[PDB]
Amino acid sequence: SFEKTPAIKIVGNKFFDSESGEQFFIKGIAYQLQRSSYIDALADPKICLRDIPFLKMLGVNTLRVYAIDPTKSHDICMEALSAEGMYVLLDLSEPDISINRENPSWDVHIFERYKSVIDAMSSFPNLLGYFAGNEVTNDHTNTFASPFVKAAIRDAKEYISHSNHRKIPVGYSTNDDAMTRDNLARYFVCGDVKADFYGINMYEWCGYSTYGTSGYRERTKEFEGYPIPVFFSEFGCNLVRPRPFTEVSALYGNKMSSVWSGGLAYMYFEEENEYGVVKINDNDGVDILPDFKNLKKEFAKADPKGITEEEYLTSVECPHIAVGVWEANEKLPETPDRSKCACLDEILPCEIVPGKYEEYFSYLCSKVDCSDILANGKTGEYGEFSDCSVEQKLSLQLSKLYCKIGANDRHCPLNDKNVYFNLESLQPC
Ligand SMILES: OC[C@H]1O[C@@H](O[C@@H]2[C@@H](O)[C@H](O[C@@H]3[C@@H](O)[C@H](n4cc(COCc5cccs5)nn4)O[C@H](CO)[C@H]3O)O[C@H](CO)[C@H]2O)[C@H](O)[C@@H](O)[C@@H]1O
Ligand SMILES: OC[C@H]1O[C@@H](O[C@@H]2[C@@H](O)[C@H](O[C@@H]3[C@@H](O)[C@H](O)O[C@H](CO)[C@H]3O)O[C@H](CO)[C@H]2O)[C@H](O)[C@@H](O)[C@@H]1O
Repeated sequence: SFEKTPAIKIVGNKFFDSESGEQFFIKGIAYQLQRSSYIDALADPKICLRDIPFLKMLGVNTLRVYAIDPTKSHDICMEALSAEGMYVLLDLSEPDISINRENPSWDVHIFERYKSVIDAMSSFPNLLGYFAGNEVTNDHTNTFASPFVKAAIRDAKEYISHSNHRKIPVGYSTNDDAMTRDNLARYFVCGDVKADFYGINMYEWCGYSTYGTSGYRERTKEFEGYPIPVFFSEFGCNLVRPRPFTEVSALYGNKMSSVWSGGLAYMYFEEENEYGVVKINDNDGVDILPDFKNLKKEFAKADPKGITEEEYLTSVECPHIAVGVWEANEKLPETPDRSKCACLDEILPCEIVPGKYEEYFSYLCSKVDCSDILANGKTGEYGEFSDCSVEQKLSLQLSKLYCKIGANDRHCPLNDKNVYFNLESLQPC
């Protein structure tokens, strides 16, 4: 039963409860355990059922989860959250399978990860939304990563659209770099592809600050009339401790509640970073920390004045390119084609099984033309096989070199144990 969590839907720039028609405001906390690769607390009933009672005491209605294991079951924890009126915002990526801001790609490997998460989690009515990226572009030196994230948003939305699932919204979580924030916000709603919602990881309010002095007033004026729901995907500057969380009073007050859809505190678990509200002891029990009571008290006082769906019902230009400032082309990479790329596994004479990549690409791309695997988010030029996996891309170039030599003797021209001649290439997509 998910009776206590009706699906949330988006209308204009606001969230609404699909049954009652009341505006939904996020009162959230980040919930993600790390090791001393990722840990999936929502796949382990003994963990999630320990913490839900404490999450209930805090008075949250939403969790942000950064990584799940899509091969494991999540119905016990998701149903337990639903029984306390709690929703989940979920990142599709994980640390080892993400759009790399230093060398961005949108490819079959990352897209399959996103699809796997979507197929694991879309059956739950309390899945609020998916993030297609988190702080990919984070300063003026890597703005060319953003077209790859926009392609990911497009393709995740289309995959969801063509599935039998509820049309769960797909958005983006960004940082708060002064030089890039306005351009990033405009970019993710420009042209033909738009984020469904926009989260900012917001740490401007430290200690006993105010609406005016924190920067919250200027941020609120910047985002007034923004066409999609906007919220703080993280908050909780820890400069002054114990964190009073007085930003919460501002966030759900009358000035900010007309613009923002709430926010999520960072975070539940203490992990030697002074950001937790509880610490898990050596006996796996929950020790409440000094921040807990302040967040609890602040969420309890928060009473956002929203508007109902009925009374509410009653193309934007992409930022121009400027060298060293904004370098994200409007033109996006194509949808990764799993079948086309899988055909390379069948037909290529020379293959490589998954430091080595940099050396091998450097070597092979001085002997053959690697344009067909290059992807340039600045110029909007995306090679024909730039959507394939890194090993497929490498295999293509090795095979091109093999055919260029033309010895035709099954000896692939690269000395490495991972290289092998593909016997399927001989069998006459
Ligand atoms: O796509 C951009 C990058 O993604 C990276 O993986 C990503 C990973 O780094 C990120 O880590 C999160 C991490 O960034 C986040 N976190 C939050 C904070 C608080 O920051 C306080 C501040 C300090 C200074 C100013 S504000 N610090 N870390 O905590 C989360 C839960 O513990 C973590 O999941 O979680 C993502 C989702 O799963 C992965 O997509 C990849 O590893 C990179 O290669 C890639 O470039
Ligand atoms: O500079 C790049 C860096 O920006 C970070 O966001 C900053 C905020 O950290 C900063 O926050 C506070 C001040 O606005 C406020 O007046 O005082 C407190 C200290 O008492 C500051 O911490 O404000 C600036 C400007 O609005 C923000 O850009 C991002 O979080 C980070 O991702 C980025 O790397």
